[PDB]
Amino acid sequence: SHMHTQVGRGLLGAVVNPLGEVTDKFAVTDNSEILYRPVDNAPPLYSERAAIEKPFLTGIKVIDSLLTCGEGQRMGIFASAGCGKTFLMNMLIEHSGADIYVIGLIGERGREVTETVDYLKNSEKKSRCVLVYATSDYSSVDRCNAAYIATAIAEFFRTEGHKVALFIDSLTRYARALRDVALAAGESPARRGYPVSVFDSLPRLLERPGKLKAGGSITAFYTVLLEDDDFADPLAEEVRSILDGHIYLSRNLAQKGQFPAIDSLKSISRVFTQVVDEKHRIMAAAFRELLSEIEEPGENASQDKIYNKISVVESFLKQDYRLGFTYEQTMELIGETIR
Ligand SMILES: [Mg+2]
Ligand SMILES: [Mg+2]
Ligand SMILES: [Mg+2]
Ligand SMILES: [Mg+2]
Ligand SMILES: [Mg+2]
Ligand SMILES: [Mg+2]
Ligand SMILES: [Mg+2]
Ligand SMILES: [Mg+2]
Ligand SMILES: [Mg+2]
Ligand SMILES: [Mg+2]
Ligand SMILES: [Mg+2]
Ligand SMILES: [Mg+2]
Ligand SMILES: [Mg+2]
Ligand SMILES: [Mg+2]
Ligand SMILES: [Mg+2]
Ligand SMILES: [Mg+2]
Ligand SMILES: [Mg+2]
Ligand SMILES: [Mg+2]
Repeated sequence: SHMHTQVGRGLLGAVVNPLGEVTDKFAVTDNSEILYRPVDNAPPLYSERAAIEKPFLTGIKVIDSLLTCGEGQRMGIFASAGCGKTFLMNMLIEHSGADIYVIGLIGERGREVTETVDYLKNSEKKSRCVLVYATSDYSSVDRCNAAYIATAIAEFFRTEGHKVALFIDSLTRYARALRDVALAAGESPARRGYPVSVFDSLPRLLERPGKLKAGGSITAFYTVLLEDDDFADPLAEEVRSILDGHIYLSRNLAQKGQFPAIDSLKSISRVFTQVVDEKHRIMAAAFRELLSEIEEPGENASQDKIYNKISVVESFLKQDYRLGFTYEQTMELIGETIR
C-alpha cells in the first residue's frame, strides 16, 4: 500500500512491525528524532546519483576478493532456504563497515524474527541497526510495506549523509504478497501466476538505492529463494536483470559444510571492474583459474602436492563466522595461494 511510516535516529535499536510501531529493542539510542515520511518515494533522479567507484567492504574473503561490492550497488543473494542464507547475512552485518543497517524480514515465521533480534542483541553493531519485519500471519499488504518501510527508513539516513546497508530478506516473499494484492484487486495472471503489475513495480522498489552526489549511499542486498527453475519462478530472471550482480549460495557446498557456501562460478559483481584496481582484477582472475584446475596427504605418497593446494584453496574460501578480514589481509592471503 501507499502509506507513511516513522523514520529518524530515534528508531536506531528498534524493531518495527508492518505498521510502524516499535514492538521491541535490541539497543537503546540517546537520540529521539522521529519524523513521519512517505513509504513509496521514487528513485533518485539520474542527475542526483553518484557513480559507483569505492568498494563496499564486507570482510568476507571470497566476496571482497572475487565479487567485490560497490558502495551503492544493489546485490542479489540467491539461496535455497535455511541457515546458509542467514549465516552469510550475519557476517555482512558483522564484518562490513557501514554506518547504519536497516534490515527488512518479510514473510518468515516468528522464530525467524526472534533469531535476528537475538543476533542483533549480541552484535557490537546493535546501536547502528534498525529492524523492520512482517511475519507470515500478517497480510499481503503488510508484507509489501515492510519492504517499503525498510527502504523508506534507509532513505532518511541517506539524505542525512550516512553510508547505509539495506537487507531485504526474501524479495520472493515481497513479490508474492505484492501479487496476492494484485489478484485480490482482480488482475489477470500474465507471467506464470503474476499480474503484469508486479514486474513494473519491481524496478521502482529496487532502484531506490544507492549512492548520491550529495553524499549518502544505500548499498542494498536482496534475497531470492531458489525453489524451482527459471521457467517456474519468473523472479530470478527478472531480479537478475535489475540488480548489479548476485551472490549464489550453493546447496552442494552447504551439504558439505563449506561456509560461506558461495559458488563463485555462479556469482558476479557487475561493478567489479569499476571498484577494484587492475592489480586486483588480475589476481582475482588468477584464483578463478586455479579453482577451475583443482577440479582436476592421507598421508605419505607425493600426491601430497595436490592435497596442500586444495587445502589452501579450501582454507581461503572457508571463513569462521566471528572473523572479519580487511582488504590487505584478503589480498595477501589470495596472493599466497597462486605462487
Ligand atoms: Mg501493498
Ligand atoms: Mg566499506
Ligand atoms: Mg570467505
Ligand atoms: Mg566487497
Ligand atoms: Mg542454495
Ligand atoms: Mg541451507
Ligand atoms: Mg539459506
Ligand atoms: Mg555468520
Ligand atoms: Mg551467524
Ligand atoms: Mg543477506
Ligand atoms: Mg535517500
Ligand atoms: Mg529497496
Ligand atoms: Mg552504502
Ligand atoms: Mg524466487
Ligand atoms: Mg526467472
Ligand atoms: Mg536497475
Ligand atoms: Mg545481477
Ligand atoms: Mg567469479
